[PDB]
Amino acid sequence: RNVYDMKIECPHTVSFGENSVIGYVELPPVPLADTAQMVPESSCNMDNHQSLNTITKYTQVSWRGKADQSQSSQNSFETVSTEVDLKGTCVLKHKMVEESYRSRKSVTCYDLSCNSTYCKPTLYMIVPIHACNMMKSCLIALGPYRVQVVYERSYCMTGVLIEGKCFVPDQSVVSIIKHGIFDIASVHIVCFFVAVKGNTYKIFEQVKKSFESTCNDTENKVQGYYICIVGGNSAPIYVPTLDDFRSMEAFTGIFRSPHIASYSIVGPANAKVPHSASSDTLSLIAYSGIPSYSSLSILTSSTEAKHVFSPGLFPKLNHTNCDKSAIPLIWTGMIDLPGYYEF
Ligand SMILES: *[C@@H]1O[C@H](CO)[C@@H](O[C@@H]2O[C@H](CO)[C@@H](O)[C@H](O)[C@H]2NC(C)=O)[C@H](O)[C@H]1NC(C)=O
Ligand SMILES: *[C@@H]1O[C@H](CO)[C@@H](O[C@@H]2O[C@H](CO)[C@@H](O)[C@H](O)[C@H]2NC(C)=O)[C@H](O)[C@H]1NC(C)=O
Repeated sequence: RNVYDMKIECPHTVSFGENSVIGYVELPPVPLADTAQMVPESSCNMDNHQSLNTITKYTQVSWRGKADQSQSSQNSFETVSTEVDLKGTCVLKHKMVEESYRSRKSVTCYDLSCNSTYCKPTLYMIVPIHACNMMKSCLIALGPYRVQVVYERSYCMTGVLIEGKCFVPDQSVVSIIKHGIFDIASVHIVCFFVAVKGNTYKIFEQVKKSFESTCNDTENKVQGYYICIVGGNSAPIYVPTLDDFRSMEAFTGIFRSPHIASYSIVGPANAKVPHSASSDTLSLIAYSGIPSYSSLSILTSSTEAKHVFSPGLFPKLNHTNCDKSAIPLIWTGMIDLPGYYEF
């Protein structure tokens, strides 16, 4: 009946009110044409001011969408770039997550993974921990879908459920213990790029230092930082944060691992981002098959963020060359953390 579930797992105890719980749900594909009207409509806050139903201007990059009979030849494919307004995608404003801890309002938004004709939205809710004591369930409409959100009492008292076990990651590295009593586990993390200019937000200076990649003109590159939640329940992590062990494992994860096969690679493609650029500013790879990985990224070589939506293409997310690259808007992965299992 086009009804899907989203679970908010409220822990029994957390240390700080500045702590977000993450819910998400991957939804079935919709026609690409329908994305232009998609916007989450949530009953989850008492005041129905849904701050992220703001417009972000994207450059939508597309290719023919159909491969010829010459798979072996790797002629590139011409792209079309169009300016489009998308509402409700996970473009977090600077300080929005922090402000939620005081307003107690949750943030609702979606990622898109698309081939040339269909898009799978992944709906996220970022819930400030104090709202677990105010809410039991609510409803989000997105396109044809109705998502019933449920605030559940978690299985774990305080940690992260990892294979039926409750792992509690250490919060800090105040004391280094040479022969410790502890475990290491691989914990899921989600990171969102927050676009904001300033002299501390020159993330590509840190990309240059950490990965000895080839980036001249690091002064012309996108400015901002990633904000991440670990284990679906944590205080936010700001990435990069030098002299912070977990920020730096996520930083490595974002820039080294942004990702029978369900898709097939068709050929290279280059695009103008934004539509009016005098030459191509982004490299991509056209693919065919099931929508695979996020279609949302941010252009590397513009200090003011140029958001890119590239249905049916993989943007170049590899920063060896830096020119004509992009970064992920939403990155998901695993990082290893020390901690211990509850018992
Ligand atoms: C980013 O692209 C570079 C360039 O192809 C990749 O670096 C190559 O990696 C292979 C092994 O995977 C080496 O044999 C080459 O010598 C490398 N080329 C260089 C350093 O110029 C790199 O693997 C890509 N990054 C990711 C994460 O896949
Ligand atoms: C683009 O992606 C869509 C969505 O995955 C593909 O359409 C689905 O194809 C699967 C498997 O072939 C079918 O089981 C579904 O019925 C299709 N979904 C819909 C909504 O029709 C489609 O094949 C992809 N297009 C190309 C050219 O690969």
